[PDB]
Amino acid sequence: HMVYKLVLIRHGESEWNKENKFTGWYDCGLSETGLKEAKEAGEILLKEGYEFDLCYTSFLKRAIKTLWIALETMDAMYLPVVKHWRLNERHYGALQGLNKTQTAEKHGEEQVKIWRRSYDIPPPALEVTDERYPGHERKYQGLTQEELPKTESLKLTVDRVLPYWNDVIAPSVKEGKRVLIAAHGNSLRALVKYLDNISEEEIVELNIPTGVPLVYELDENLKPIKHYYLGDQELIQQKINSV
Amino acid sequence: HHHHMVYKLVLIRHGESEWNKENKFTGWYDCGLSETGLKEAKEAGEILLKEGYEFDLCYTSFLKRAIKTLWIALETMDAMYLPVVKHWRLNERHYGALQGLNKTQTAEKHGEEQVKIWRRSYDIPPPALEVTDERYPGHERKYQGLTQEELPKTESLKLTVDRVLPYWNDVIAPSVKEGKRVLIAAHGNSLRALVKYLDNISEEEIVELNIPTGVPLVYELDENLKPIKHYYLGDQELIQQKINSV
Ligand SMILES: [Cl-]
Repeated sequence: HMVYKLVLIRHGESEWNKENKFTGWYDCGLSETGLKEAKEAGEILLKEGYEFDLCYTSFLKRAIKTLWIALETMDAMYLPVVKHWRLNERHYGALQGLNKTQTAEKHGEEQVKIWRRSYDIPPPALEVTDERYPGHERKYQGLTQEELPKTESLKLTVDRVLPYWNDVIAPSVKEGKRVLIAAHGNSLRALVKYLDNISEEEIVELNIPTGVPLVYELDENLKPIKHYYLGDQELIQQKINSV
Repeated sequence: HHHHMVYKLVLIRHGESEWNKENKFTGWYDCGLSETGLKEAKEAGEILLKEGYEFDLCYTSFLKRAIKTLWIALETMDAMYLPVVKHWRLNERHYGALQGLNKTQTAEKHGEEQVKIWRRSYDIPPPALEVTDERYPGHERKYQGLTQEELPKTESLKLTVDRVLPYWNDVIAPSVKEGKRVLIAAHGNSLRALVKYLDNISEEEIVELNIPTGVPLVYELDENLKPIKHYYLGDQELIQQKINSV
């Protein structure tokens, strides 16, 4: 029986996180803390003997830079990297760019909480003529109108991520390539919801810590055997339990 | 008669490396960029933005001084999402048993004249590594896909050309002909090999060609990938200053 190891990294604090703005597909960079966390994740992987053959990341520079920093730290900069929009963060619709506190003062704390934490209720949608509509970005020129999001719930993020796992990433894993994925909270949640068959009720409660390698050991059918976080388990638990 | 095409290919030689600063032969030794090399990569990105260049596909080597140059350029250009292909056939010329040795030390070991022959010849390679030497690339995980014939113990410019051009013909040239706007971030001798082929440059001429670091080099290629013209981007007087003082 085969065992494959898959490693996931959620990027750390972004510039817009620090500024208390909804981000979604807005393409902001990492903050100094996010940059520090990317290097920390690389150092942990190097200390623990992790070696990779192939890396995946999103089209968003906060995840791409996380991967590049990790690879530089691991002296693995020559490795093949595949970037794809299907690993993007959940799209935040017409909330993108807005201050979270002002948005809650305007529309109500509970309504914003629903937009943030519901499985299936999306934030308000963009119109295609909005400056923020992804169809205006050259990076999304290849997307059909059905693929370009105006807003996403976690449910819709799952529907977008899982085809990429099934058609592209999983075959690479089955080939024996040791894969590292650097991506985002909701797209990594989508992946682990599929792998561990997590209920809608449980997945909305799952908080993947930032800057912490998450390792899945998968059997010959890519069914999980076990998973674990790398690092100081006391510090990891604190990262998990903070919101 | 046939339909005219104009393809644009952009080449960037990486800037100063840490071992450049230390006056060491580098070759396939995988050293990083110096602070000046880091700055040059940003400057190249800025000029490409200023001059209106956008890209669809990037190639670089397995050596981090070139990869880092590409990554800095892409960050500067807000093009970090673009597909990147890295391949050892774009590596710098291998300098054999001189790698890591200081240039002044090497003049001691071998004499000024023999060193200049190895530096400036077309097909006289420097002393070769033994496979038991820690510097032999077979020891590196990154090269485990190479055959024994592919692992270099030393290279002349000729052997570098022999290694680069199959990659151009088999991989990069088809991408260019598909219409993908290609950016190549690489090294002095691997970019010499490409331009030797594109412009049909003699051995005598190609050894005198000094591509300036951090300066985008644009080739306009027609529908058959024959060059129409080429030019550097930036302040031409400053570029000539850099070329002249080298
Ligand atoms: Cl890359």
